[PDB]
Amino acid sequence: VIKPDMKIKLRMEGAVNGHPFAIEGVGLGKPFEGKQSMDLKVKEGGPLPFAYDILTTVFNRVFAKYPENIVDYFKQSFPEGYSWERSMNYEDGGICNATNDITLDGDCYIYEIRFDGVNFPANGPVMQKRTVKWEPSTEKLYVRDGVLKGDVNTALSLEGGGHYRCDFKTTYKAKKVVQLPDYHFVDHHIEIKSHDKDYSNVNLHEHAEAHSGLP
Amino acid sequence: IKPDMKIKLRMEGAVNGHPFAIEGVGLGKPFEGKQSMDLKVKEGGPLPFAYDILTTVFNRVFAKYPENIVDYFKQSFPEGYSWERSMNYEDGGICNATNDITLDGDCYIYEIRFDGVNFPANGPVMQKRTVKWEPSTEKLYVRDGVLKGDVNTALSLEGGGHYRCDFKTTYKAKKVVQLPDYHFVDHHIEIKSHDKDYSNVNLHEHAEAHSGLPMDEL
Amino acid sequence: VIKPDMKIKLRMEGAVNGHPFAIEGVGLGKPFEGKQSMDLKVKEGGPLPFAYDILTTVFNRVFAKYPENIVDYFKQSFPEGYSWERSMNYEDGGICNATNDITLDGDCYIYEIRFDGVNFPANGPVMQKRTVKWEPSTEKLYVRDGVLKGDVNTALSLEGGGHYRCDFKTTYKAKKVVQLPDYHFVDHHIEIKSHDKDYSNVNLHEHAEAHSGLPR
Amino acid sequence: IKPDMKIKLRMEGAVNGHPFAIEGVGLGKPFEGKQSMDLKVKEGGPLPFAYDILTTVFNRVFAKYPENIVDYFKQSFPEGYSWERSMNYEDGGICNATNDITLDGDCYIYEIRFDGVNFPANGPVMQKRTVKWEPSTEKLYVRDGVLKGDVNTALSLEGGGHYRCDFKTTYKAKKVVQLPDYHFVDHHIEIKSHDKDYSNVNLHEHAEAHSGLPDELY
Repeated sequence: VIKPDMKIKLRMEGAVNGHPFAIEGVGLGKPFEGKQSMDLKVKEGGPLPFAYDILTTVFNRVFAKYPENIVDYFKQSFPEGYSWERSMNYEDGGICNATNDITLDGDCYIYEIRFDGVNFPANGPVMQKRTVKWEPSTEKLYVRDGVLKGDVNTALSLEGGGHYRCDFKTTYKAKKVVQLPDYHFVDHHIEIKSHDKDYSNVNLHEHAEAHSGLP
Repeated sequence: IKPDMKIKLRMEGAVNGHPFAIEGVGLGKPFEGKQSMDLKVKEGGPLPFAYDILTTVFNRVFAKYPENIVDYFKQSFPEGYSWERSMNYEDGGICNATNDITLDGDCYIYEIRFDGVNFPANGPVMQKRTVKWEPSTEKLYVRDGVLKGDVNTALSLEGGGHYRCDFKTTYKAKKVVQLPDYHFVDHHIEIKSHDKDYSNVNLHEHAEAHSGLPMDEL
Repeated sequence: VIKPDMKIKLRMEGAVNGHPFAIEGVGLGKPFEGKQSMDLKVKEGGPLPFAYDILTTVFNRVFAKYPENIVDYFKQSFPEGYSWERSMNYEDGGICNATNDITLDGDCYIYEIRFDGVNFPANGPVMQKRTVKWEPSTEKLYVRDGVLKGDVNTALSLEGGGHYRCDFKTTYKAKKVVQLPDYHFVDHHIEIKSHDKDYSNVNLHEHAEAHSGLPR
Repeated sequence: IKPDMKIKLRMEGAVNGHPFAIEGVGLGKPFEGKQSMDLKVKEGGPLPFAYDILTTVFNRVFAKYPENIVDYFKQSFPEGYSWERSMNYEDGGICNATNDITLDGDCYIYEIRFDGVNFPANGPVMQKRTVKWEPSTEKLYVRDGVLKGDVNTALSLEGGGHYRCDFKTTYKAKKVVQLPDYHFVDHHIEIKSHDKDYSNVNLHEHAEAHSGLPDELY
């Protein structure tokens, strides 16, 4: 069952350029509205020496507003839940691999997240912390070999005006057999609404809505 | 830029080293973001590859831009603009294309070059197993004083599933224009009729610019 | 600081498609001959559900024969040691990210390794365990922004015949300031010499030699 | 075939939309893996891009093959072979090229097409900041009954550092020939002389096949 008001609990363990860190979060969202927010706390490896923005899209497509005409792969997967894997290939060769194992306990989603980024150059916008925010995005979702894929090419706006491109490849895997959707889209907008100076505390929001594009 | 505009084009190209040429005439409504055209294979027919790889090469002036997004393309006329594009398919087939667009009265004139390589003999392009392009959402952003366009899209396949392609486009106005912020263009391109070997093709496209997840005030 | 005969001790912690595992190894090698061998034992997450081959090039370029005329970035970095990071981008979309922090204790190199692979399709050669061996390879090494890079586009041989390609991007980072080499190459040949049925025990060998390619 | 062979080619192409044409004549020793040629720009000069992006497009028959490795290329004659290639530079510039190689007496005849797109205005190609290709080691392997070649190589830059490029080549014999095992070809290509705007270029290449890490002193 998925209620109008759900909660979120997560732990991320990870590393960037070989340097370990760990983050925990608690939050709330409205799955039928495609909106969520959460408060994140760095527990290990702080102060983080890399742009926090590379982490935020790893911190659940159940928080997406799906219209009746499009099959909802994610709300179907519960109570058993689903997992996802993702590669995030930035244009300067930095690459982040991430996984999230999502379970449900009562009215609370539980995330077990792993995050590993390598080859971020010392003078690039990530290690120099010169990212501003992710732009809004439109993810493309499609079935391949019985599971759901999501591809998007998006970008971070940089301090000073420019953009830093990143290519997302996600595989979504329900833990139980669910009915699969047709090719469709998910519009996203993720935003850090508040943070302290070294990002030990972050309030993170996301809004997402599925659609089928131009008719 | 009038409410009703005409299109005239010629494409010269090659796929896997085998040359061909296509000419087209069409019409469209630039402010409604809609256009259609009839295309004729002039050389190299019958084409031995999936026609679909050509269709997104057969003009973002035909995109409905809201007042609230700066229109790079309508600004560039009468002088016009040019674009370059690489289309990177997931099985390694790669197509490079260019279009130099000028304006003659109410008619846009395209001079197009198209070169595709490394399409495997047993793949969906050389075996014409494509059905259509899905609708897409392109991302547009400024780099080095010109406009770029990236989109990861896909062709639907004859037996199910999809065949992915990554587009990288560079748009270059021929005169100085005002650059627009990061935005999107939704597309849907469709073959609306064709004869058996695709020597004749009726092609339509609909495109609308927008700024992503924000209208519903009723 | 670099003896003709050196030993190896390592622990790898990692995950493939979200399923964690851990492996430890002990070995020995001859840095000036560019040869090494090691025994690896599955400690957690066995029996491994993926092709063991994707791990082996993560199980140290100090074990490469460098001529006098090519600066040896790796033997220079000791006793302080060096670290490396790597992406391994397979042609079907599977991606493995790995890091190795290498230290030296007496005559023993100590590796702390992390390995994370995602998006390997269920019907692909990795999850179906259809790999035979890595082919011999030639890595290209060059300086960028004060550190050393290594790129190579190798392949794994498959059972029914054919090859499964992988693009390697490695960054090597000495822990101290060392002299930087010119553009050069390292030939590799890595081989699993013995293993038990589910690869809980693996004997792994590699041979490597640096060179500067066809002369000018 | 012969220990001494001649070469005559013509390349037609475009970079970032702008068209050009080059012709060349040369000679080489296929069993020694060495060749040289003189190239002349016939159209589109002075070339506004780094000449180096063209040179590896200007024939693996000029590679020294040991007896233990099957020679796909020397087998394909007199009928010849063709190849297609995509050259993917690290800043997004991409070049697609094809070469149809035939044999006329003792002269190889190349018909070459070259199309590069998305080279940024401030990058090393459009600013002519390349020095030379480094030596390389190509990996060759059979796929789909034809021969493939992959190599990740680099151009050295005029201010230091390197500019990377990933080559993907498909080699297609025109007749049925014997297929080789996975192997390598070492390359070293060099511009030995040129005039100021590269309308005239003397180009050399040396190439040798081998099987990777294998001097018994005799």
